[PDB]
Amino acid sequence: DLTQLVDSCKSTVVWMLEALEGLSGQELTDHMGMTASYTSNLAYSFYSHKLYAEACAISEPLCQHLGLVKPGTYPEVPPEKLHRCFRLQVESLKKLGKQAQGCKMVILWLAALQPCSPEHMAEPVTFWVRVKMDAARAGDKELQLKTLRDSLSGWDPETLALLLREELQAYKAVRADTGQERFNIICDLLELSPEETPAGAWARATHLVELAQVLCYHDFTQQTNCSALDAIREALQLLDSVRPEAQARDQLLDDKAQALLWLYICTLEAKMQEGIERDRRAQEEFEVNDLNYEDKLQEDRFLYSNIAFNLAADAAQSKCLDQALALWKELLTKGQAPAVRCLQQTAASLQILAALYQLVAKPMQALEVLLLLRIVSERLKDHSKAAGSSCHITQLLLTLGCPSYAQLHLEEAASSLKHLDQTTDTYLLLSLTCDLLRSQLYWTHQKVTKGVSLLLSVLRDPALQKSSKAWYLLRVQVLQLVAAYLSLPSNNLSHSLWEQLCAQGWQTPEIALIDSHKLLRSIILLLMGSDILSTQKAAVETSFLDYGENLVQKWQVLSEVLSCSEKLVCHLGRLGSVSEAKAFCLEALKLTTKLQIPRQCALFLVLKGELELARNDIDLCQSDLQQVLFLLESCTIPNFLSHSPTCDCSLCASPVLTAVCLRWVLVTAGVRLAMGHQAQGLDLLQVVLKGCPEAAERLTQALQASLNHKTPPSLVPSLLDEILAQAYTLLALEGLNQPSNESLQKVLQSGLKFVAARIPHLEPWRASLLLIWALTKLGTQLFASSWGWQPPPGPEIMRSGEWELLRLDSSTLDSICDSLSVAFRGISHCPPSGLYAHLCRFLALCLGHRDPYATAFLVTESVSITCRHQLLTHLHRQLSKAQKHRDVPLARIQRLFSFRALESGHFPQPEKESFQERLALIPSGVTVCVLALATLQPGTVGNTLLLTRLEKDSPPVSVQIPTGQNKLHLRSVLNEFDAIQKAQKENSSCTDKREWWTGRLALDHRMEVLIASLEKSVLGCWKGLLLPSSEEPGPAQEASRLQELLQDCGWKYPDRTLLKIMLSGAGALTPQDIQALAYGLCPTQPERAQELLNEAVGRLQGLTVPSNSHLVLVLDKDLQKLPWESMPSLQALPVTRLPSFRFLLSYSIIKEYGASPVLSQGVDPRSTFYVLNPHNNLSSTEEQFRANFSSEAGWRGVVGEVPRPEQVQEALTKHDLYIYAGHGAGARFLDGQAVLRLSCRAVALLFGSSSAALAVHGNLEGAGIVLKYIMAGCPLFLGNLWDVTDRDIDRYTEALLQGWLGAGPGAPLLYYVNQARQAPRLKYLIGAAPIAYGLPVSLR
Ligand SMILES: [Zn+2]
Repeated sequence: DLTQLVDSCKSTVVWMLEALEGLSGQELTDHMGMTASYTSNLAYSFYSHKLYAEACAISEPLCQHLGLVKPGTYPEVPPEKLHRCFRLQVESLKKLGKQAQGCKMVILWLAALQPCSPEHMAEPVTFWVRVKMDAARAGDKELQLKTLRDSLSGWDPETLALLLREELQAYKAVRADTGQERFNIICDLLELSPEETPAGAWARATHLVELAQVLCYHDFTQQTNCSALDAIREALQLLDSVRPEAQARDQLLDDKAQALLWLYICTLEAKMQEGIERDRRAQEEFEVNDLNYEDKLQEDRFLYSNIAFNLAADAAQSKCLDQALALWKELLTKGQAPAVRCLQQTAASLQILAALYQLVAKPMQALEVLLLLRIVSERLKDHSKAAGSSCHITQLLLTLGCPSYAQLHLEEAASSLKHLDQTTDTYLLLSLTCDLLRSQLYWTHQKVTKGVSLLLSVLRDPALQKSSKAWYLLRVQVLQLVAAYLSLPSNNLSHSLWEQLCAQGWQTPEIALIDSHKLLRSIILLLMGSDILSTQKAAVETSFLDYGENLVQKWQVLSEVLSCSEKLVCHLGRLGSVSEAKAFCLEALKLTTKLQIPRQCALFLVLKGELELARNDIDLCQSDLQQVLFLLESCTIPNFLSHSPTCDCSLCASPVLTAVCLRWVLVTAGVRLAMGHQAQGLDLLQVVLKGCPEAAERLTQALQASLNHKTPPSLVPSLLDEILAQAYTLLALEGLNQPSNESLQKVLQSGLKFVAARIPHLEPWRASLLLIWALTKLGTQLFASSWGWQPPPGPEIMRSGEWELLRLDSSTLDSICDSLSVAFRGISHCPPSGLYAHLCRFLALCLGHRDPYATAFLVTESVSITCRHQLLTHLHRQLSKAQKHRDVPLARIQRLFSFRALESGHFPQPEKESFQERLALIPSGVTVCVLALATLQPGTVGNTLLLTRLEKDSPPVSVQIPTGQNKLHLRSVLNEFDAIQKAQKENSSCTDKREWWTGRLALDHRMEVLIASLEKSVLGCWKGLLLPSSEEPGPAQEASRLQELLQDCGWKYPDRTLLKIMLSGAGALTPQDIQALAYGLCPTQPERAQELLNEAVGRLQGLTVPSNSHLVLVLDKDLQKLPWESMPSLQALPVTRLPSFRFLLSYSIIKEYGASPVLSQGVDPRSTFYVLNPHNNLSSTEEQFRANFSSEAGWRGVVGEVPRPEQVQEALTKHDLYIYAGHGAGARFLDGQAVLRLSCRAVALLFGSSSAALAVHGNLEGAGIVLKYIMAGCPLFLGNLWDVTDRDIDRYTEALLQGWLGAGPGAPLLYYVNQARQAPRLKYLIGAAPIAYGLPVSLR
């Protein structure tokens, strides 16, 4: 058909070919050129029609003419035309899928292009590599053996070298493993270069560095018998002894520069290999109480390799990099165009150097490299590379805190982006990046409304989820931007935009940051494997595949991993989650030890020293700080103190390492301020006040010289502002303890101007300074007028990351209240644990009974905040897993615990609306009592107690008890309790019966006096608020009559409910209780009020019956130690304690969706797992319980052996009862993290020492394994508050088990808990110890 017609045309074309034949002269060549262009037109049609055969007919004549052209020399009759025509023929051979004749035919293409300058032979080699690759892809090894040298074998040896160089460069662009092919070419290249001619020494040197790149990532030493380091040092020796010509001095540079750069990389890789080898070869009777199990599990295999750093090689290493920058600076900054061979390899190498500088934390010199990269891209006219470099510059400048210089480079990227094609992936990726940069620029310049709009559109772009390593890195930066918006106060953004942001999936900033950290570790695993950081062998070793972009991405990912850890550690430390932060700090320290970077190590040691200070561990804090000094002093009262603001020392020229030094003085002052050395900590803190503005000035001065802008960058950058704010906080805190010194007073105002000028970035520090303002103005008291009540035997034994798989690259009072309102709204979205409690309780005192509902919400909001943060992080992991597998109960729990689930308005209207909804959810028959103490001075224990009683269909009731007036202060009770605990440890050492028993008996009497002191001295008459109410209509009527009469007696705030609760317990109202109540409530006429109360109490007496109900206690960090359950009044009621008020409502949500079989149905006695005597040192315990436990029906367990973790998981998830008799809470068998990941269904009866005890370290909140059990859904948890001896605690276990189990179906556990307290001989030292966490349970 058309092909047959083409055959006829080919016949005419053959006649035309014959016509061109014989014809001689440029005119004949012109006629031949016309025929060639016609053949090109015919080939265009044939190619379009895939008529390879028809094109091949013309190609056959053309190939013959190509062979004829090879005979002798022919002028460039068809420049590019010949290449394009031959390209069609090669494409036709590719269309024929036959590559055997393709490679010989590219030879004819090479033969046709023979007498030309090196730029001309650049296209055939790309095809030559390409026809090689697809044939190699199928597996044609024979064609792989064919390279240019043997194929040609007929060329000028010098020109053959340049052809071989082009093949090597083309092989780097191939996105597959090409180590062996590249190695073959280099060996042929080395053979050609003579070893005696001075010009041959140059060629030998250039070829040697290519071998170093191949050997650095491939083990080919079995063939070349030379290591990477020896070859690279051999190259430098040859380069040193060269005296070049003036024309080629440009090429001497970029050869010496590339050699020095690759000296650094291959010596760095050797150090990393050595570290992994050292690591791989490299790989406790406190059981009485495991409260510190995690602390010991952090290990001590540190602080040794840290001193193995800072050897003189580190500076010697940095000398190589700095000299390479100097040489490349000379070559490029000159006006004249460069004369190098491949400017692309110069551009590619510069990107690797730029990335390495950021890894070693030298960002200023990384900015110089990126400026030169843009210079190369402008000459190369590659618009994609110019935009990429400009985006990196803007990202770098923002981190340094310079929003002014960031904008110009952001706009330069936009202009260069237009020249690109709008359909490629590069355009889409770069457009999204610039919008992300613009969104961050809006956030820094206080334009949040438009910034949120841009970010939302970026998050809603369908292309962001494309599977590639470049997209994964953009996703990481998107998540870090989300945390920036999630850190803002509520007033910045409207309710509509807040809902849209939280609907994406991230609630709190730490959740977003943790998700970013997970993604980065996934990229590392997808790139280099996990041996670099995971420390454990993953039973597989992946390749690295250095194809150019993989090499630069390798160093970029590592830098961002360290950068992410810094933000995560600082933010988690500020909230109060010290334990979680130390895990991130230690993992980052391990990475920096393997890379051997002293600069990054010093920064992370400083942060760890800050964390240890918050836990009141001075010895470890002092150990860390001295390690910093050795690293700092060898790298460059410390010597760096008192430095002029022009110092060019290695520690006086870099902003990163100046911040490390500034934090050192702050942490050093904190240690001295806690050790009693005032006037030295104050003097130290003055230096940080002086230093920070000076440091910013030098960085501002230096940034100008680097970028060569004209004006100073408008406002001074903002990177040391956080340090200056914390320094200003500490100084004002010591002003309270020394109010005599008027000098510290101006600091409080001087600090406030600094913080108020940078709203809304230093908002947490603004809140702290406002709180000190309230306390300074503050100094019963002035809070009295807001409240309605004014005060009138043988010694016994004492018992890290989750990687994810990624797809292939394929009046004074009013002023104080108004001031605190501003501070509360600045931190409520993400409250720190310490500050929030102080603010809420202080505000609650001032509001008093002027607003009962706001008072109840404030007191409720101030307890167990760190648990609330950890629960929200836990829920995100739960919901994310469900989405991975493929949730209504989880969604409602998130809204219950969220911080931003509020409407708009003035304080406190939205909170009262949200609080009223929560009250309506309270189950019937439950009384919720909150006990917390108000601390006026932060850092000390207060003497004022707050009590709130919450019930269904009843307004909240609150009351204040000041204990400083009477003897037996609340601090005295707390001090006495700790004195008993210390004497218990000392008495255990004695080894005689008489002194042991006599001492133990005395301790029991002291505990009895303390418990009775709680009821009489502390609670007084207000113990009635803890007892339940009554259902008879008697009390309500009497309160109705008494309310009017009591108002005329002088009661400021008459409340109907308070009298009703107190009149219900009229049976136990002692006559002394009446006097305390009557005098406080009615100061005007105390005698008259006594008459009415006595008249009313007498009538109600005998006519009251107690009801069946439940009491739940919520206690703060200090009051949770004391045994409230063992008070004389509460020895007849079921009492449990919960972490917070919201936890009670969480059980109701879970209970309705059928997720708690124990609460819904009951406990089946035939589902029990016991762990008895695991460590085999409690013989008397075993013989008292072995026989009883074994004979029971359906009971399984482990005796005398350590259980496996798999056994314990089945017990908690599938069995109903878990009994542990041994040392501690069994944290070793099941740690805290393992408990959190499972759904706990069983009831935990852990009879170990200090199992249900929360450790209070410093001002941080309590921690323990009991919180993990409650957060996993445990119905009830039973444990001990202090240490107990085995023989007595065995009696308690016996009484509780025999009584409860033998009681029959339908028996409540709490009733028999109180019964068993009488079994032990020491009824107040051992009997009071067991407590219950959770909700009451029963048998089926
Ligand atoms: Zn200096």
